[PDB]
Amino acid sequence: EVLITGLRTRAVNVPLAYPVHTAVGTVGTAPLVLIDLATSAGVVGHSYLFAYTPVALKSLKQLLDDMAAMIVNEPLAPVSLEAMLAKRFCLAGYTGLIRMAAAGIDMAAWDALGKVHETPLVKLLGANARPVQAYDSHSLDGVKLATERAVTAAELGFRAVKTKIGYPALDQDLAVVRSIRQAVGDDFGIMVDYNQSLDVPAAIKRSQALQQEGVTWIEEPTLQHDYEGHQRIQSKLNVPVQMGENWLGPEEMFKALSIGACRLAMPDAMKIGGVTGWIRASALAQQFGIPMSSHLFQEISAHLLAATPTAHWLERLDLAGSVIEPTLTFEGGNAVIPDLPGVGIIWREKEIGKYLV
Amino acid sequence: EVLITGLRTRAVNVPLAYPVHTAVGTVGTAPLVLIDLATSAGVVGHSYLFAYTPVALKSLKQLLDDMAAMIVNEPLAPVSLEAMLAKRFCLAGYTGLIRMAAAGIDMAAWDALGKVHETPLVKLLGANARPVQAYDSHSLDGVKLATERAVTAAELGFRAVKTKIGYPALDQDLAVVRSIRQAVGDDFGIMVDYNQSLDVPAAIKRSQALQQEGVTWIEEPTLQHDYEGHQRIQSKLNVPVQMGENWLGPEEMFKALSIGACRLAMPDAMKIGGVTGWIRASALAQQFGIPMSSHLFQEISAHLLAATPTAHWLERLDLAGSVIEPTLTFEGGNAVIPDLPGVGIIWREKEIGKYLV
Amino acid sequence: EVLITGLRTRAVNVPLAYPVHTAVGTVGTAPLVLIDLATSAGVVGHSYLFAYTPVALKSLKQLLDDMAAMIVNEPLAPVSLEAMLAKRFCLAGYTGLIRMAAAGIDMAAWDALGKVHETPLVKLLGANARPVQAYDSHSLDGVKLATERAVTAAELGFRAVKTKIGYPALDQDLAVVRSIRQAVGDDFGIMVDYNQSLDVPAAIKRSQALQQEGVTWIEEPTLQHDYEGHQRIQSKLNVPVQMGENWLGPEEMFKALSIGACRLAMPDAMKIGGVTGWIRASALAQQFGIPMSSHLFQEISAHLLAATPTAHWLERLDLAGSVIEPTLTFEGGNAVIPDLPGVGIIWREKEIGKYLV
Amino acid sequence: EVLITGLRTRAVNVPLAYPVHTAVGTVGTAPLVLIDLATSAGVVGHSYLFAYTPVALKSLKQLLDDMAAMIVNEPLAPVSLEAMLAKRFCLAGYTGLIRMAAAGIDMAAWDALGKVHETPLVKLLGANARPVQAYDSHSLDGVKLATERAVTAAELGFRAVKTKIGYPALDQDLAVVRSIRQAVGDDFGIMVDYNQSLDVPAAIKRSQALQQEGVTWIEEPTLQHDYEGHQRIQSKLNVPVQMGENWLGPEEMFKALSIGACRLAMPDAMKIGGVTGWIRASALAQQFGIPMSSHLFQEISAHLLAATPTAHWLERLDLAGSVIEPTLTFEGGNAVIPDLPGVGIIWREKEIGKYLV
Amino acid sequence: EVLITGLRTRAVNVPLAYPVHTAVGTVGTAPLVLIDLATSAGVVGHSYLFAYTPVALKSLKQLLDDMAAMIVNEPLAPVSLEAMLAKRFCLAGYTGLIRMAAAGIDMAAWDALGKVHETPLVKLLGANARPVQAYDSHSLDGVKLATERAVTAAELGFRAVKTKIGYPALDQDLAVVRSIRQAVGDDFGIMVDYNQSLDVPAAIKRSQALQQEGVTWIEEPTLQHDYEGHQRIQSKLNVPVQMGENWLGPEEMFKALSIGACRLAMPDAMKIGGVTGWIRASALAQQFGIPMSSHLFQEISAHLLAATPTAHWLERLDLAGSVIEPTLTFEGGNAVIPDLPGVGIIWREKEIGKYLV
Ligand SMILES: O=C(NO)c1ccccc1
Ligand SMILES: O=C(NO)c1ccccc1
Ligand SMILES: O=C(NO)c1ccccc1
Ligand SMILES: O=C(NO)c1ccccc1
Ligand SMILES: O=C(NO)c1ccccc1
Ligand SMILES: [Mg+2]
Ligand SMILES: [Mg+2]
Ligand SMILES: [Mg+2]
Ligand SMILES: [Mg+2]
Ligand SMILES: [Mg+2]
Repeated sequence: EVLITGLRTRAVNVPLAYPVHTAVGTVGTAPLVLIDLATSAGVVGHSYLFAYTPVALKSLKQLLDDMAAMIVNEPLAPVSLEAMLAKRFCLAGYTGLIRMAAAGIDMAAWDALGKVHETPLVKLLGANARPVQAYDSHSLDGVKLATERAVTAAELGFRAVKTKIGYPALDQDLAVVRSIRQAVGDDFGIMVDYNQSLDVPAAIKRSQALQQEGVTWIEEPTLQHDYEGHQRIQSKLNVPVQMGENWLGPEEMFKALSIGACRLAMPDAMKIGGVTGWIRASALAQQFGIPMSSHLFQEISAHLLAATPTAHWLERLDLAGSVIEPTLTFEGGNAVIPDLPGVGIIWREKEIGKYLV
Repeated sequence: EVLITGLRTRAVNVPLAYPVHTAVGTVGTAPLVLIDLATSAGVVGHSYLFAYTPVALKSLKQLLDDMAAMIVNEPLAPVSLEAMLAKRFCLAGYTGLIRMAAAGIDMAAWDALGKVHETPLVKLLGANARPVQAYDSHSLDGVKLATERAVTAAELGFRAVKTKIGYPALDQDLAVVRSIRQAVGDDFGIMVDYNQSLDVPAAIKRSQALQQEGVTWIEEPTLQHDYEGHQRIQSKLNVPVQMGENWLGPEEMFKALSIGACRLAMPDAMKIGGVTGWIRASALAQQFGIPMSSHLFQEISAHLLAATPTAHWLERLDLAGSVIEPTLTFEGGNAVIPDLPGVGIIWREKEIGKYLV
Repeated sequence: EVLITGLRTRAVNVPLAYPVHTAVGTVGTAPLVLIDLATSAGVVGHSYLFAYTPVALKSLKQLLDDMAAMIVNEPLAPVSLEAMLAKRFCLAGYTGLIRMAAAGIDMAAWDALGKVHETPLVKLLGANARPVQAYDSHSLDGVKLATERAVTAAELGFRAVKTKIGYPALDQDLAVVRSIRQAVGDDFGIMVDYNQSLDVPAAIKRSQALQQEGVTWIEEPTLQHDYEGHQRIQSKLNVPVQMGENWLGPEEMFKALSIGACRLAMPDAMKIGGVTGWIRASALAQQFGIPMSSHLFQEISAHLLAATPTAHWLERLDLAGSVIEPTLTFEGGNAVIPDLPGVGIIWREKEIGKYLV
Repeated sequence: EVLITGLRTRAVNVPLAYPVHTAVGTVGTAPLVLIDLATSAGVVGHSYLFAYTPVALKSLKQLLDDMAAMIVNEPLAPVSLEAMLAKRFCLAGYTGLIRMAAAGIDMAAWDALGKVHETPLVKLLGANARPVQAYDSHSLDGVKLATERAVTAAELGFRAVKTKIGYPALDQDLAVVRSIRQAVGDDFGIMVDYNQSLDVPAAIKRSQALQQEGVTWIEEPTLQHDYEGHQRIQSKLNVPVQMGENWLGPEEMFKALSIGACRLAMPDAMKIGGVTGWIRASALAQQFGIPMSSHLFQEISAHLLAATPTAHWLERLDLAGSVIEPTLTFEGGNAVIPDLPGVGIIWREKEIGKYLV
Repeated sequence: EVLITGLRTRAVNVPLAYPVHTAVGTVGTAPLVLIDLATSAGVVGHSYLFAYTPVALKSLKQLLDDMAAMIVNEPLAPVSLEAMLAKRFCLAGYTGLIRMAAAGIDMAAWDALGKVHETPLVKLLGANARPVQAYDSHSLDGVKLATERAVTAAELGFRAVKTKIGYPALDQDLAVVRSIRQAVGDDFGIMVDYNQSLDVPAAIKRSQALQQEGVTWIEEPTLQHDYEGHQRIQSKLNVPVQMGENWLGPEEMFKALSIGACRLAMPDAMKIGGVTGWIRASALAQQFGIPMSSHLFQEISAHLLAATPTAHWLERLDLAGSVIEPTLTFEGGNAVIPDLPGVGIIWREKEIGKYLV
């Protein structure tokens, strides 16, 4: 009886203060699709998608725009909507860009639904808002910049940072991780991220050396889809293997966890299938005894983690900061959910115009 | 910021038109605990619990009343509340009557939360109301009465019935199913329930005979906790083994499904952990590819099934009809969710006095 | 040193004589992306992609056009090109539409490489052209039309047909298969395809009924990604379960085969990763002892099957006949590779204008 | 021919010298249900139940009182009695409070049966009394108190102590364990108990550090029901993982041991199902090669361990000391079974009146 | 339409500068069968076989000569040819010398096919030529010679060497490996090869000691066919176990990898089944997440590795240097594919006459 009455998308390419250097390439800007889901209640649901590379940006927007025809005039009922989209894309493949588009809709629909009820999303999911510990997420920065960003993060109150590694030499990975340790002291988390850049034996070798340095976790040591390879790496480690950002739907998470690919999980609110997929993922993580963190989408992830029984860390990487009001705050390194209906995303309408593609 | 302000319980032992005869004993009356959860928003959540035997009835109500102090002044946030209860009871054992009590609180809290937002529970969960196919659930009734109840159910538009079996002789099981089949015809579901009465070999022998007869499923053939035994029974059958009414929390369901105990599941809204446990349960049934039905608690299960990705059947067994307004209805054998906020449970306050224990 | 010098795409929505009705919806038209890969040797590679639904069509073409910059001036070396694309897209997700796009490029590059050496693709792969047995692939056509199409296919020399099933009732599935069987006789293959429409228990029940009827294989009985569910279905059957058209890359095929999901495979030349993915796929089917058929893309699949150690059937479903010269022919039900360099795809340039989206 | 002729229960709330602080909450008093089972032989069987929290105390007593109706007038035959109770509670769930109540009956019935035959329980089970090594069981006490209690225990002749850990920081766990080591010297056991307070990766991390300190075992590192999680923790340890106090019946122990959850077991005489369940548990522990200790109930556990083929340690935590005569003694840290019929429990009738609820 | 028109073989016994001493015997000379495959295109395909021992040399040549009857007049289509040979030797056993003979034909046929198209083999397989890192492969040389050869290899630009170990005492293995380390410095690979000489426990013991020295891999620690034994050794190592040179066909590799025998692979271009088998092996190595190196046959292996998705190292052991022109070069320790059609093998016709048997 509340119906979806419009979908508007905007492709933006937002320059970042700190380009996200990885072992497999640099993300120099954030290509985002900003989503507005109009309703017959008058409120408008907001979400966004991260396209990773500009190469995928216009394709993802086009996809969403063409998907509008299947959602406009449907009830604002995110779970029913997700089931209908799964069905419609049964043949084409309910994964990749199609799944990402469906998730952006889902996240906007839940924001709208929080607005219909005039309640923060976390409360609509039946949980209380609580502060959620966050790590400041850096990149493949080299010793000088990694040291400078680590000092800044510690001054801001964060109790952990993540760096991206996978330099040509292991000694280079170690050099950056040790330099960070000098900047932050011994009572402080250092997560490390390989971004899929190693083969299994190289990952076992580099990971055991990193484990001697006392890192908090080792994230995507090898090809994301290779769950058996992850398991093989994990079998040789005391430190936990972390993955999940590339799981497309909870069904991919289920396969990973069923064979013991990792001891931590971090679904991406977009890839996992939005709020609807995330809640399913949290049910899996709970049964499999897996502490569950977030990947990007800090705005919605602060809500989702508060509803997550095995909630672990929130990834602070502010991809949408240039176009979204800073209503999400950080007190003593913990993300604090703003007291606003739905997700608490408010567009910076003047700023958006600068970045339109 | 809606708070819980009070808890009231009432223990009743309600007469049933048809005593529930099973192979392991008769439930001749319904021992229920009726729960009222008061809130600072002025709305009152309702739910009830089934104690199975009057022997457990006063103990269950006493437990609930002693739990009142731990929930009064807590936010009305059923997910956070469930985590607090899991923690408070982790030494004593968060299972059995304690888990049942926590579930009754959970179902009242979600009823209340629905009332806070003036919305049916199904919509609060992000799904659309839809009619849910229901089977009319009977008992170990003997040939004559089973056949009558089946005809009557067919006349009312039900497309399936369940009968409870496990007579002293397999011939008797078969004579009951055959007489039902002759009276309802070939295009009609007949589910059967052994209520845990057989050892594994007897279950294989009886179940293979029933499979030759055409039954819709075979339910709890052996001891409920014996998941491996169920798996052994299932391995000898084409017809699906059904279970789940006895799973206490989604963690028991997870263990049963992890080893292939059954091809169908039917969690009990109370034993699975209320709405909170049910939603986690539905995530599991989806990943494991298990069609998921309900057990008892028809009033809330109509809502819950509507939000369940692998929704199968609703069990129609009206344990609480003597004390609850008939707002749930059946059209062509399908449960129709009432257009009322929360669950649509309204006490028949005139009738409750008759049955107070 | 042959280089890629340009990429051109054209999106078309081509009418089909017979809409492809499936249990999960109808593909009434063929949304295709037609690909031209220009090279510094003056030859032009051709391939096409199938978008399944017009909803994905513009997005897919936009993605391809945005990929033009990353392949222009790269050597015409399809294997090296595929590794570069896997790497460029490893963050975004080398699956779904992105993987499909990479595959379309791959098939054009191999077409081009064949033209560079003036040799049919099959011979470039180190194999001899041989006739490949083909089944005529039909749809959820109802009794009358299915029987007509089967007779017609028999008259044309096909030794098998595939019909799509999953009618509301199992009786309907059986009535269609029976009427086909009476009309084509005992010595004739009837494949059936459920198009992911059944849950596991329904698939076991329906499949065991069809097996009693004599069918050649049972295809995608359940959700395509549910490899474990397929394994459960297969374990209850003598008749082979068939799948693979939805595997995105040989890595998905590897996971499905590793757990015994099916006894037959049919990769889709586009989804499996083009010629490069197909060849890897054929290595896997060989080791796992899986007879391997094709899905769609009949023009290139005739070449690919000829080089496939466990080659089984070619699927005849002419999605692109309206825009591609009929150089592939059928003699006594067998696909005959044209004596032309590369794939033997020649555009009907007069007809393409009619269907441009 | 000897019959049960009465059941009397008394709820008591007994203040403890040393409140049992755990990582998941404090047990400040012992809420017990004292049980007297009258017989036609005139002797009265004595046992008690531990309710863990006062919240559960009145519910458990009520449950027992209502259960009296099923046991009065039954033969005093604990094994037959247990089978009847299992049956009666088949539907309600023979676990949790119901199972605990059944176990209290069973323990009283075996005490009575020892009295009928004028023989210590251990001799009735067909074993000789032998001294059984005991550890003095402490709590989450901090460095000052842990040190003081450790010194006292060593002076009393105990050769091991247990402390409860799970402080906010690992360095705090280590600090307490090391301080204890200073108080007791190097030839002395220090067991440690996490009381379910850690997730799997935190447990692996903390446990490997504790293992470097030379602790005797690591008890319930994670959620008690999560056997797979325990196994995962155990797989990374040389030190044994200890659990079992929360197994409700030998059927829960069987599941744990079947998947290698732990290398030690310690059933709780109440939760395991009393004497009847304990003897079954000991048969399992023997076959699985698991040294079996006791949890609480030191009075009866001294008998049961003497009949246990893989008997390991007795937990000395004197919960019922204020209301039971000190007939169980300790010589050189070994529990010495008193020469008294049955269990050797004699009520302190004057003391009981002070603690009645 | 291009046909095989002749096969000529020449048995040669070529003295080596450095006899290949192994723990199981010395290879003092290289017994090779040089192969020329004449075609109707006029070009002649070249390959060679390594017979290992002179004892096998004349038998292998005779075998090839008798096999000529099945290939002459067949199309030059290596994949079709391989399938025909597999069939013809179905009964006799398509393994050992027979398989090796088939592989020599296959390698010559692909060389010829590269020549027909006037293109380097690597380009015919659809890949670009790239430099491939090579290690200089030494033998069971003792400290003096191992040191001298290690210095030479480092001067030549190689970044790794392999030595063969399995001396009577472990201290001798360690002495040679440490002496090599002194000669090459710390930033340099030392692979070690046991040539099947140890039993599983001896291999675990020696391997853990070698692992402390920092060797790059441990190759064939035990009997080549004992995959389960390899797995057992691998289970106790962080350093990777390397094997594969003795896999006869990709079907043997598949079995090894299916049970986790090793974390690295190195097929032998001859034993694996030539180019046709190698491409299949590379598809397996990719799916199993196994970095794949080469064994001997450096001329063709430089091509094959460039087409190998998980390409690791090229083994530089120049067995055929005395009879093949040095068109393969090494720049900074990387093998550089010559710009010549096919494999780039050109006979030293004057040199061959000196070594004929
Ligand atoms: O792997 C990543 N994050 O954890 C990542 C990758 C690209 C951009 C931002 C983050
Ligand atoms: O097994 C049962 N139902 O499916 C059942 C048992 C007791 C009372 C009501 C129902
Ligand atoms: O399932 C299928 N084929 O086998 C199919 C589906 C859609 C269009 C064409 C074919
Ligand atoms: O975990 C425990 N003991 O080993 C425990 C818990 C509560 C009270 C007494 C003991
Ligand atoms: O094991 C070997 N190489 O890696 C080997 C064996 C004999 C001759 C040459 C090499
Ligand atoms: Mg990451
Ligand atoms: Mg039942
Ligand atoms: Mg199909
Ligand atoms: Mg304990
Ligand atoms: Mg070797």
